Amino acid sequence: KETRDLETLSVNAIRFLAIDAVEKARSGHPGMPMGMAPLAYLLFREVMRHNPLDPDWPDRDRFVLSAGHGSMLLYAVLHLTGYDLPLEELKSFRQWGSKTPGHPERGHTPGVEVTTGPLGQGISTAVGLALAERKLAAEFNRPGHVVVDHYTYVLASDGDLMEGVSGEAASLAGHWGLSKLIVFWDDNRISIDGPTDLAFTEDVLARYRAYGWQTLRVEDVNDLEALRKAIKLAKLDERPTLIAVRSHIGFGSPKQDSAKAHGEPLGPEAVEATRRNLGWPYPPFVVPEEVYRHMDMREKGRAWQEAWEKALEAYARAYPDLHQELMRRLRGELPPLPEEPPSFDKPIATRAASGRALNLLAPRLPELLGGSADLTPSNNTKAEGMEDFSRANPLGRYLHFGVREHAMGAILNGLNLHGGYRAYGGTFLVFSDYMRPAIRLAALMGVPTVFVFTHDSIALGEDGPTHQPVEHLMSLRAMPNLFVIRPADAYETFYAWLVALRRKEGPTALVLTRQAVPLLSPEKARGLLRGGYVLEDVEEPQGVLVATGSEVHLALRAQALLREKGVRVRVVSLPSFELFAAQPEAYRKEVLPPGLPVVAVEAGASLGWERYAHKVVALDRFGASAPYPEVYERLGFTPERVAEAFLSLV
Amino acid sequence: KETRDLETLSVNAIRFLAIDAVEKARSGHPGMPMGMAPLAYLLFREVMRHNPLDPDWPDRDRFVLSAGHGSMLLYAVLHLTGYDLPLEELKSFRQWGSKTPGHPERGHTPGVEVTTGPLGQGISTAVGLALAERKLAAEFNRPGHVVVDHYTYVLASDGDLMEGVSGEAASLAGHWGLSKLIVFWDDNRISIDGPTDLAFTEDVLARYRAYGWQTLRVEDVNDLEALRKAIKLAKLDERPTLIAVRSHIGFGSPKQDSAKAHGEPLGPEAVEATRRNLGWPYPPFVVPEEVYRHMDMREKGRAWQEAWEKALEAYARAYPDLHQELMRRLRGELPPLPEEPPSFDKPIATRAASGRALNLLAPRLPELLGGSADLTPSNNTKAEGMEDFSRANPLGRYLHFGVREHAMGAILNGLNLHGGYRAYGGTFLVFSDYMRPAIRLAALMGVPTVFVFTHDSIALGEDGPTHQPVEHLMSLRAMPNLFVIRPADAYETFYAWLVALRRKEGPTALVLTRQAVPLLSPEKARGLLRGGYVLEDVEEPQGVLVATGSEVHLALRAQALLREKGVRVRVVSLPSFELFAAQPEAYRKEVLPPGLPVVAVEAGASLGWERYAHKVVALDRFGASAPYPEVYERLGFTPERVAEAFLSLV
Ligand SMILES: Cc1ncc(C[n+]2csc(CCOP(=O)(O)OP(=O)(O)O)c2C)c(N)n1
Ligand SMILES: Cc1ncc(C[n+]2csc(CCOP(=O)(O)OP(=O)(O)O)c2C)c(N)n1
Ligand SMILES: O=C[C@H](O)[C@H](O)COP(=O)(O)O
Ligand SMILES: O=C[C@H](O)[C@H](O)COP(=O)(O)O
Ligand SMILES: [Ca+2]
Ligand SMILES: [Ca+2]
Repeated sequence: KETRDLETLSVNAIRFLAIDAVEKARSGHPGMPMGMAPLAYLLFREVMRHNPLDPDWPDRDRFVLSAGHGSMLLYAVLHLTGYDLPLEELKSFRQWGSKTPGHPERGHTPGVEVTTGPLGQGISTAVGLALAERKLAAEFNRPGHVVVDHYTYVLASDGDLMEGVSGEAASLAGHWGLSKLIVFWDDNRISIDGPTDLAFTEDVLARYRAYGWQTLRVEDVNDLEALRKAIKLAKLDERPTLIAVRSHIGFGSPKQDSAKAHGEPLGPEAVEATRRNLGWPYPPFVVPEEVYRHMDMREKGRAWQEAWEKALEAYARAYPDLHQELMRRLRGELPPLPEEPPSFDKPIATRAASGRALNLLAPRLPELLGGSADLTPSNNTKAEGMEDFSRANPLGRYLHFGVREHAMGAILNGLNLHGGYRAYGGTFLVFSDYMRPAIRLAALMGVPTVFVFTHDSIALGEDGPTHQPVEHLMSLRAMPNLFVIRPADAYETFYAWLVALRRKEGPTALVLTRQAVPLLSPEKARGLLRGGYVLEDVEEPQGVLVATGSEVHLALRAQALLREKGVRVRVVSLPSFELFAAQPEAYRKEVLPPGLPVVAVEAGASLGWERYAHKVVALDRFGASAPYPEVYERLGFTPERVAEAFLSLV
Repeated sequence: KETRDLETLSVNAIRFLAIDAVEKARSGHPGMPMGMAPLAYLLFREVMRHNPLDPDWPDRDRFVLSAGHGSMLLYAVLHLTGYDLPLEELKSFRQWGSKTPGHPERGHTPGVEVTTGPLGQGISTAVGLALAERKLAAEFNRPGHVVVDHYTYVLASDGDLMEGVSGEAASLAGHWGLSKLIVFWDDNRISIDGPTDLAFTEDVLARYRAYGWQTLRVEDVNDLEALRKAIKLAKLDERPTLIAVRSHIGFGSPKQDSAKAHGEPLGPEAVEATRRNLGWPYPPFVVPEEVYRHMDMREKGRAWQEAWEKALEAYARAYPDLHQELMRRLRGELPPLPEEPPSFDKPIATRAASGRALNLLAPRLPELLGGSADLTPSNNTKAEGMEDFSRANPLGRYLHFGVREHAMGAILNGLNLHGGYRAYGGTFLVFSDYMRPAIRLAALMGVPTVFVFTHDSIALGEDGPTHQPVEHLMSLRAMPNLFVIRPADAYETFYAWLVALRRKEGPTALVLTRQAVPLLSPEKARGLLRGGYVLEDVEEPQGVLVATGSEVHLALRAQALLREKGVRVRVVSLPSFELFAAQPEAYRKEVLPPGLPVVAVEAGASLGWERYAHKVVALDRFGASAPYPEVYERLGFTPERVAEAFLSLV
């Protein structure tokens, strides 16, 4: 009972830090932290190997709070176990510049593994964390040298399990046999609209059995013994595990078992009452020294990390090439990259050119993982050399995501968050729409996921409007911290991949054609590193045709038609708005000199082009089911129309 | 043995019309139509009640080809049953201007119910088709008077069942008990990447049994007797049913059971071999007259619809007032609406004002269905007077979608496609990312779904950057056939609802604040009907501040601040770019006079604003976890910054 009272005292410390931080914020989510405090205690005190002195210890267990809104459950337990998150920060919950924002932000807060809040993201991203551990183990572990051994734990809510992304990621996690992925579902029967049976009465655990997961239940979150056994059962199981954990939202309070406990402060009366009923004499933010001493993990984590650093030293003597590769990949250091593009002798789609860049890049990047959402032949994403990942071939660097763009987004982000890997995945640009939240989350975390988007335009032909992008380019360019690179040709494509791989600040979208487009010169194309450049200049420019991707070739043809009539325009290739806007003002004015009229050409939405052009040849309607180039021409992409657009400015 | 031969011969007409249409186009998807010919035969010939002569018959059975790549399956059987789809349109498969586009397009081919091609969308929209049939049947059917009674049939591929959206919608269909939804799954063990066990080994029917669906297998699609059984088992059952129908892709060709049969024409060799292995003598696009007269459905069609018209006259006699409302609703005629907004006395959030407009609007609109993806308390989407739809209360006008924004999108599209309902659903603007493909699909189809989006900016405060939109406005505005209306205040908000309810051509997104903003003059706010308008003019203006939603109030504060320094600017309110652009040039140039410098203010990305302003006060970064107004102010939305930006032009 001194063990039980210290457990109870410690669990309540978690409960009241959350209650009071929400109370003093007058904003946040107290209900779920109150019910799940016992699971937070058990993971951070007993189950997880982690180190509060070094959150980036590569061999730590990873905890993902997919149920983001319960941020204070995570802040309380980080604080209590000795992570560098002072009490003053928990008193600054949801305040400007605090390390305790409303939802967990990876990079903002020590020990936060994934930016959560958008439901389905945490639990889906966690599939990549665990795929990354499995594969890295397969690559590096040897007899008597186990340098990769950690689990991926997740706390998810009713919301997480309703989002279709979580089901897609569960299908793949089970298909892949990720034995070391352990998800806790807070089964507390309450959602924002009230009781879950308003909207959610499926047999959740039967669904997860069908995906090939183990399911377990724990009838009371407060029964630590029942949590301990379930966890041991999950680790013995070769399958990913879903542990349904029954809890009371607002546990211990007069808002217990109510949706009123979910998303607003308890109120002074209800905080007081919770204190009565849980036997908590301590005032706001005060926790006794007993609990600090019991919860301190600074020493157990020094011991754990030190034990791992020492196994690395034995690894480094027994296998020094393997050791230098792991250390290089864990630090995210790229090896030297080719300076010379592949050799192209004829017209080729930028998809096929992208395939050729990957044939050159993959054999020198064992970290580079690739895949597609069931478009491998159409996307050119399986490099020469790569084999399929499966349970039977855990060394395969090529991922068959199936028709699951969103969870592919989430799993790429997780593969890229883990350490050891750089991951890219493919689909048609139109189907970026199915993964938007995973794209935004990568830009928010600053995770450099590479999203490959082929079939960039109406030029794709007969598949027609449901497949032909229009708004997509401008919709992705408006997103903060996403480079959007639309190479004009096979050569630009090679430089686009160098830009993507070297860019670590956030994601890159590479935008590629289905149809064949001519070659530029490799020396001219290199200009892509500046995001925009003068491709074909002239004596005393009367104007500029500015263009992206396939439309640069339209522009060059319009340059000729105009030159024949004594009008002289230069052609600028703007493969990336973002990399161009990062250039010195002096370089941007050399390229697009003020006072010169400019026409933009791009087979997408006009909205945005006025930033650079006076007139745009663009597409502000949906496409059509017809062959290329007919579809392209009849929808107004001819060199005659670009020419006429330029003549209307002079 | 000679009905067995008319079946085989009809089934093969479907097969060969598809094969030859793909082979002549030299583009498209022959495999699935080959495998699934038998089911298309059975549905159009025997099972479905439909009228080739009136595809708009309100009480027809609805068929949704979710696996829209198999378009030649639908085009073949529509032709053979005497829909207005000539042999010449089959010969123009995927050619410019044809009635046979690569993927099925609602409103472009007689008898096509839903624009499909983006996998997940068909099977998901079908839940809205069924919910509409079920609700309208409950609202209008009377003892002796069955005026609503049809089934919603769906054909879905592997791809449809891997997409998270199809899971969300199956969860909701099972929860609602949509007895008359029947889904056939082409369980053909092939996908584009190769065998389905590359990425898809879940027990699909166990998952659907966990959603509370009935599941059935047909071991062979050619066994029409098996198919007849399954479909009768489905209709007897009160659950939605999924019928796994095993088929060989490329049935009868040397490309049978190969991914090579999926998405390319067979070629001559395999076309020629396939006529042999199935013994099909008739040359390309020749069907024997024996098959046209067997399959001709006009007679049976006319009789089914005459029966229903008779039941309607009987209904008009027995229930005059109900009949009048039903006819008005099926035709999508609006009844008269209030022309003056609710009365407002205090600063209020446009989410709350939206709530107050719906309290006013809904009692006059029995066709109006409301809902939220588990944010009913935060979206103000439950009108006073609405009750929860459930299996037990089918007359409820309010839909709890749970955390299923994507499936909500699809289901609102289904509701609004079916006839008799106008359906809207709410979530936070940031979560439009989860439902994008269904927003896009509304815009492609011209289906006037109304998407309610609250928490439109960093102004929402503490919930932080994962909840705060940035890119979303311009990302939506870029999409063709989408009105994006960001009303400035309580009064603008009422006129936005009028615009959205009166817009029939396509979807509308209403964008609302969490935080309260002041009231404008009721009579001024009427300007919203023109997209943009002068809110506060001045004498001989030296410039314009143009703004949308909340930032209108920021622009008036900056107007006043500029007057204090002897600088006069006019404030324009641009609640909708698309309604402004639709105004005559002369009105546009009245509102924004050429030559006058223009500073724009919007708490979202800059990209696009160059279309109207010379400077923009915008947000081109993610948000922060902090309270309003502080978070709004420190991220640069103050009257001092807007004024500063104007004076940097003057
Ligand atoms: C994708 C997404 N859609 C909507 C929301 C808005 N939202 C915040 S919390 C929540 C539901 C939370 O309910 P549950 O997951 O059961 O939480 P608990 O009862 O465990 O506190 C919703 C709809 C969100 N965070 N993410
Ligand atoms: C959302 C979405 N992602 C990707 C595609 C591209 N695509 C077309 S069909 C298909 C999958 C083909 O497999 P399945 O759906 O089982 O079709 P079948 O082999 O039966 O023809 C893919 C990836 C799509 N149409 N929609
Ligand atoms: O839609 C699915 C098809 O497999 C895909 O569209 C094939 O197209 P491709 O010839 O453009 O690779
Ligand atoms: O948990 C969910 C959100 O924090 C909540 O819905 C926001 O509530 P509000 O309506 O006060 O913005
Ligand atoms: Ca819950
Ligand atoms: Ca298939």
